[PDB]
Amino acid sequence: LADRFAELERRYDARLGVYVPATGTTAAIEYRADERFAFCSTFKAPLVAAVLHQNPLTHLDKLITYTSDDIRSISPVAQQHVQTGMTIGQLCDAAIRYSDGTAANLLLADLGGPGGGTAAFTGYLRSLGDTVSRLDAEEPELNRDPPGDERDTTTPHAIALVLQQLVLGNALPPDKRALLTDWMARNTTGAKRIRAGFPADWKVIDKTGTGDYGRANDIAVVWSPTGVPYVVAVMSDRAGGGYDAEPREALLAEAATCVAGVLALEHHHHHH
Repeated sequence: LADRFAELERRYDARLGVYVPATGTTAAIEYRADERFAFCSTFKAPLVAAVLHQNPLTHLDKLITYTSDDIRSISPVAQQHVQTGMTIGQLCDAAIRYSDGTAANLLLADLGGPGGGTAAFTGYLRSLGDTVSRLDAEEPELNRDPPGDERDTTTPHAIALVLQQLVLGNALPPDKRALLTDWMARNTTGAKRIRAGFPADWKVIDKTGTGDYGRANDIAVVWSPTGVPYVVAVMSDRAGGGYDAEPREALLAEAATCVAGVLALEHHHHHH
């Protein structure tokens, strides 16, 4: 499997990171799993969890008003609601399902105040036991750090273990967990990434990220046809093409297909 991942790297002129936690019946899949990769938009999923965790559900109804001046990144939903505002719930929906950058920046401000949202988001991760990941900038600046800069980075290992706690563990109470899970289930931006690697009878929920230097990520929770869950983090960059290097979604689809092939393949022994 490491040889297969390395061939993907060669063919796409890319660096690839993959983590699938071990289960009671499957070994971990790890490739560059402790190397740092930029979060890009993948942070927006645990950001929603942070806001959910810290507030009653009634906080979802709170209307947030903002201006055209706050729209400094790709914001499909915030541009449509600029004049009338968005509720915290609508911001969470957008941040996940449309990867809305303004929605994310507003959620950061909700969590930590104008100056404090990136620290506060980082602190949510620390509260989950993740000492590795860090967020230093808001959208769109967090997509732009050079290769090797530790700012705005996670690892496939760290982000998968965070997503595992949020969706499969007890980091969130059930009603809040269900909101997070449904927003990720109904994500619109991930058809060509992890989802493309799994058979249609597997449930996939995900959150993508894309950035400069050819960055393309996807983090997912999947469930087998009988409800057995796994977590899948795939991260990539193409730093050799420079700042405007083309991301390659098909690299993530291929890495996910490799993963799915292993997870779905059973091993009944023959009679002898």
